[PDB]
Amino acid sequence: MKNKVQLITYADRLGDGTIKSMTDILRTRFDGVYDGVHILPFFTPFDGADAGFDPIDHTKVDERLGSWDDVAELSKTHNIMVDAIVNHMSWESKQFQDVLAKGEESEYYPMFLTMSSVFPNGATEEDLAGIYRPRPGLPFTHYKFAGKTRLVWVSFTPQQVDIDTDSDKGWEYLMSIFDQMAASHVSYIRLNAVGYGAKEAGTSCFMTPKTFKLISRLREEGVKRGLEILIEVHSYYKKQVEIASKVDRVYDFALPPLLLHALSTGHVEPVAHWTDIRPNNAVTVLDTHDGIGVIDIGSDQLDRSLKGLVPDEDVDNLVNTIHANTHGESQAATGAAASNLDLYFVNSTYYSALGCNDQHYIAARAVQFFLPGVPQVYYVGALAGKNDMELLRKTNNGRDINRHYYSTAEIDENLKRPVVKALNALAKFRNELDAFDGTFSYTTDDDTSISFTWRGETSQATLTFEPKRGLGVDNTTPVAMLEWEDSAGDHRSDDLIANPPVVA
Ligand SMILES: OC[C@H]1O[C@H](Oc2cc(O)cc(/C=C/c3ccc(O)cc3)c2)[C@H](O)[C@@H](O)[C@@H]1O
Repeated sequence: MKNKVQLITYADRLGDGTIKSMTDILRTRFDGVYDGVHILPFFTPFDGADAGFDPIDHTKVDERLGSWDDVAELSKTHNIMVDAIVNHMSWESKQFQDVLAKGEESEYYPMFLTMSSVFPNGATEEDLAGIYRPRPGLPFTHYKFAGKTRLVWVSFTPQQVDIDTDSDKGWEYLMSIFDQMAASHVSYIRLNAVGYGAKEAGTSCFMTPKTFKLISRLREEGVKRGLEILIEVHSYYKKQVEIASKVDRVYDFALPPLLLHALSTGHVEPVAHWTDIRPNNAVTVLDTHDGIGVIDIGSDQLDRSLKGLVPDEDVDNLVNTIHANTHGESQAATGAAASNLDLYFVNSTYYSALGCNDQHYIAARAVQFFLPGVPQVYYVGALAGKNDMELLRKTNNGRDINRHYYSTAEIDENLKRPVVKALNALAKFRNELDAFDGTFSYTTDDDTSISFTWRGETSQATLTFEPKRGLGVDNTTPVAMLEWEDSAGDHRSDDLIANPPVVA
C-alpha cells in the first residue's frame, strides 16, 4: 500500500451524488492531499438499511451512482480501496431465493451455512454459548427450504445469511467479486466481517485457525489478481496485536480514543505504550463511517479482568467526555447501555468529540500521520464537520450524525476554514516529504511530552506532542510543535493552523 494519505467517502455524499462527481471533487479540490480513496459500498443498493453494507447484488454498481467504468476512470489518478463483504449476503439474493424455492435440490444449497452445516452432530450449550457475537442472541434465524423449516446462520441481521466460505459455490462467488475488482483497477480490498467467515464447532467461530487459513487463501487469490487485502476487526487490543502479526494489514482502532484521552487529560503514557507495542502494518484513522470505537481500548468484554490500555474509569470518563463536549448531541445518537463499559461505539464526528477545538484536532491528525501505517481521512473529518442533527432526526439512525451529505457548494464553503486548510497542508506534507518512507523512532518524557521522529534519505521530521499545554475545549494554545529538514534547511512551525508546514 502506498504510504500516502487516502480519503474515505461515500460516492453520493461528496459532491453532486455520483462516482463521477466524487472523482471530480477529488481531482479538483484535493489534488496532492488525497492520492488514494476508499469508496464506501456503492453496489446494488447503496441506500438500504446499512448504507451499502447490505447489498442485494454485491457485483453490480448501483446504476444511480455510476458504473464500474467510473471506478476504472478514477483508478487512473487515485489508488482505490473497496469493501468485499465475504462473510454473508442478502437473503434477497437470487442464490438464497433459489435455496428457499428448491431446498436441497437448489444448486446453491451448499453455499449457505445452517446449524447442521457446522454441527452435523448435536451442539452443547457450551458450543453455542461460546460463539463470539457482535449482536445479541444466537446467530440463527428461521427460513423455509422448499417446505422445511431450517435454522440459517446469521452473524448480523437475519437478512444477511452467512455463506460457507469453504464451499465451491461460496468461493466461486467471492472470486467473482475479486474478478470485478481486478477488472476495474482497484488496488486494495477491505474484507468486511472476515473474522466471522470461518465456522468450526467448539470454537468461538471468530478469528480461529480456520479463519486465518481463509484469510491467507483470499490473500493469495488477491495477489494473483493484484489485489492487496486489509483486515477489519474491532476487538480487545491484545487480540488486535495477535491478529496483526498474522495478516498483511489491520486497522489501528485504538489511536482515536487514545488521542481523545490524551487531549482531554494530558496523559501521554498510554500513547507511548501503544506506540511501543502497536502493530505497525496498520491503516491509521481518527474517524470512520461508523461510530468512535471504545471497545478497542477495551476491557475484554468476555473476561473483564483483562484490563485495557487505560483503567475502566478512564473509559467511562472518555464516553462522558464526548457527551459533555458535544453538550448531549452524542447522547441523542448513541443508544444508552446502563454502563459505559458495555458500549461498543459512540456516535459523534471526531471534530465534535473534541468540542470543535481546532488545535486539538490538527494535533490528533499530526500524531496519526506520524505513526507507522497508511493514513486515511474520513470525508466528514476532511471537512471538519460537526454533528448533523437534522439528518439524525430525519432517519433516527445514530450513525447518520457522522454521515452528513456534502453538496459541492458546502464543500467549497468549508474549504475556506483555516483548520481545513491546515489539514490539507498537513496531508500534503505527509505525502511529499520522503522522511516518512524511512525509519521511525520516538522519545518520551514521563507523562508530559512525546516526540515522534522520522528520518529519511533527504529529509527528517520530529513532531512533539504536549497536550498538557492546552487543556480545555476552548483552548487555542498549540499542543503540537513540528521541526523538519528538507532542501531548504531546518524549519519549525509552532502552530499547525496559523503556520502550516510546506516542504521545499
Ligand atoms: O455490515 C455490518 C457492519 O460491518 C462493518 O462493521 C463491523 C464489521 C465487523 O467485521 C465487525 C463489527 C463488530 C461489531 C461489534 C463488535 C464487537 C462487539 O462487542 C459488538 C459489535 C462491525 C461495517 O464497518 C459496518 O458499517 C457495517 O454496519
